[PDB]
Amino acid sequence: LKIIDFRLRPPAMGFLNARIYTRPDIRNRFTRQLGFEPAPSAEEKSLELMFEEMAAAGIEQGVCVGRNSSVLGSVSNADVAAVAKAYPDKFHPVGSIEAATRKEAMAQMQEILDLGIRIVNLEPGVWATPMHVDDRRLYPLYAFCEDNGIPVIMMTGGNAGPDITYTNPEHIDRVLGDFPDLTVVSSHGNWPWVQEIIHVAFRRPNLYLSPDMYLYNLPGHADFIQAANSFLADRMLFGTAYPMCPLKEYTEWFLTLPIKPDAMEKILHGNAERLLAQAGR
Amino acid sequence: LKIIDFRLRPPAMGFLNARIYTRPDIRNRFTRQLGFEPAPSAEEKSLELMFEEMAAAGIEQGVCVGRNSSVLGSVSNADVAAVAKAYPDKFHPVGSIEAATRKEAMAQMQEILDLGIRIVNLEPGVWATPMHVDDRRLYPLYAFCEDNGIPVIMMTGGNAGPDITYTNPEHIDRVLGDFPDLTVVSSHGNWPWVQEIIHVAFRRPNLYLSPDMYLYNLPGHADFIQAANSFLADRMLFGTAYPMCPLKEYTEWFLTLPIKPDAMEKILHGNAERLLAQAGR
Amino acid sequence: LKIIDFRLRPPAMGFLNARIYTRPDIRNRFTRQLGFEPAPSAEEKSLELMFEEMAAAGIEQGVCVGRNSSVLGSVSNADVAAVAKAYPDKFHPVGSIEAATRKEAMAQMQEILDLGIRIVNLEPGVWATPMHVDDRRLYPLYAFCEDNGIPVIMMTGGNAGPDITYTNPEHIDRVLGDFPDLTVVSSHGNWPWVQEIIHVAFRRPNLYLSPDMYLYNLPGHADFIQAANSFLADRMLFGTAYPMCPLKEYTEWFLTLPIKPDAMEKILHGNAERLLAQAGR
Repeated sequence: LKIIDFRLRPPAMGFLNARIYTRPDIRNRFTRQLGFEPAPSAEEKSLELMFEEMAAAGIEQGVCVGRNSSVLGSVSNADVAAVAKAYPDKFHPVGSIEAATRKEAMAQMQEILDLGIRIVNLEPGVWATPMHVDDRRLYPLYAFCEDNGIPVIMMTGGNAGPDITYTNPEHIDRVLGDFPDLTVVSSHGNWPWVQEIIHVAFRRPNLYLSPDMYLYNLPGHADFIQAANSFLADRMLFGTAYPMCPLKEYTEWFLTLPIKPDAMEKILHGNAERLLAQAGR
Repeated sequence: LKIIDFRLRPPAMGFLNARIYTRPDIRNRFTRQLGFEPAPSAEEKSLELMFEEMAAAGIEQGVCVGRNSSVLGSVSNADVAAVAKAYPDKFHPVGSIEAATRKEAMAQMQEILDLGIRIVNLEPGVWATPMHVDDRRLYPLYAFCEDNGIPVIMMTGGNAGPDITYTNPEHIDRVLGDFPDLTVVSSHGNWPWVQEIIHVAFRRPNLYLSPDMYLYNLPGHADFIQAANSFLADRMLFGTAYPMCPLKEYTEWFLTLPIKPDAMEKILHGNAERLLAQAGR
Repeated sequence: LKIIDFRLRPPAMGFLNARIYTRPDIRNRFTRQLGFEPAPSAEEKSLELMFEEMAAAGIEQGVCVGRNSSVLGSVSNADVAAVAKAYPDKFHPVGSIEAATRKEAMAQMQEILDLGIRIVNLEPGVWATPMHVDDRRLYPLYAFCEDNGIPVIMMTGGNAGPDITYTNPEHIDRVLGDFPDLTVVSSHGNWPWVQEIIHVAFRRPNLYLSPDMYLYNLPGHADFIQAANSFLADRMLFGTAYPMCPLKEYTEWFLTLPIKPDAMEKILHGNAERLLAQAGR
């Protein structure tokens, strides 16, 4: 069974400078509140061990999302691209845009493209100056992405901003209605507003959902499964959010879920492959 | 079992002019995404066939809900009155309004009254000028309907407006708070905000819920059924939203639902008969 | 096995003046609508009968939340204090604040503490001038409470204000994020926004939930129980909202809920004991 993890941050090179690795104290309370044990690979910061766990889980590849902050938290687009160039058979790079002016944003897009990266990630709720995903300032970016067939990963669930308004489902819904041909992946699946986001995905045929860590024993779990077994078969994406969840435990739990066999295949790898193939252009 | 369907738009007269019938390609996509096959009578645009399916489903009467929408189609109130008077044993007419100003709204309300029609439907999120149901401009209309004991159907679930803010339960809650003696039916049951609408109904004793098609295999199903088995027994309405759902298949599915038998009877006919009594004044 | 009821308004003293006892007919709609019969001690307003029902239910103590409303009636802080000192093995007093001005609040907080009360309750949605719990004007109050280790109870669930925006989880989520070491108990558990408030409790470690009456056969019931059995075992508080619910029927139902024993004892008494220890300093 082929598995592609849509949120997987390796303990490798520039990623060891991220908060998920420099502050394991914070990451571990989160992993533990979810009901899991910290992966040994993440505890030890061992890429070697991570590869072993990937293998034992059945995960062939990963989608590596950074943070292009330029601050201490950062893992630059250059560094995500170095990781992918070092294990090209294992990690797909995603470029993140983190920008004050629209000129900076397009200078960063220029660099992302030149690095051979083709999927962009936006997390505007965690920027130095936070904004909502439907902020007027982000609209030139979406127009560019839509006109160029570029898929956009946007953080609209979990701790997507300084407070819960940053996951309110009105913000992504505005964006999808105003860019009806733009491919959007909501990372964390817009959790916890699951009732609402199922309706959004129902209405907005371009929206993919990746609940990741938040599918595990939390509100909305039933709703996601129910939708995966109907209209959302082709628009849901397996993901662990590793290192937040351990690879082996999470994947082997996901594999027992009451999802119909052809939808399982799409959620595990087919939907991702389709996304990646669209990006490649 | 007597059964009154609270949302039916038969393939007759003006109703054939609405996008529900003029774009069956769009409608049938929605019907199949929900998990149904299109009604043959709707495919054929045939009243004969519609009556036969109604009889085969065990549905005695239908509430013919007007629509006036500059995008979605317009069916005149004169036609809604004419369909009902041609089949007075089968059909209860509901008039609709599309207005940009309060006087435009009151003139249309008066036309509707003059035609013999005693209930009004409002779908302001799909008007020429889209508005929230708690728009200031609707308030003098609500005061009139409250003062005269006129029940009001309002669309505040599903695709009620350009984006998901037009289903946010804050809008219908304000109305009920400002017009505490007004009978309101929420068409589509304010879906997807299903945890919240049950609270609105708990608090506001004159709110009725008719989730219709959005009951089927979607989030909130369990919440609706639980309330139906409790305080909402008196205030939920069976409706199919035909031609979005086939009469026969929807009704048979509905009749297998775990809803206590005394509640099932009120929901299938008792609750609507009390509403139609009230509109009888 | 010891039960501490986190919300119990006994039929004595000043409490006899609240709208929960002066309007039995409103109360009783909420009670029967939930599915209970009114407690015989509430009907008669007999304290001695309440003590009988309390012991029959197994409840050892109750937290007496005073109301300082012009919308829901009044029991002054002196009265709450008098109930507790007349029944010191049975009642824990909670002080409430209703004020326009910062200086008015600070003087009420001074009297609360002079009366020997160590917990404060805030229900600003029901003041003569309703405000949200994150209104700028409450921030000085929260700052004092956080610096002084005083636990704050705030009503952010149920009929918390004029309309459902007064329970939107964005409001308590701001207060918890701006006062990360303030102990907050959400009375009514911010129902109906149960998917949302679970994420909020997940994210904000100082939040305690007390859904009380709203845990009964209503949406979010399973979201609450699921979190009680995991990360919220230490942060959930049993309570009946007596006289809104009968003590014996509610407690018997509650005791049979699928909650593991170590989590069950915390929710029944251990968490409330910890809060009371905190308030005792």
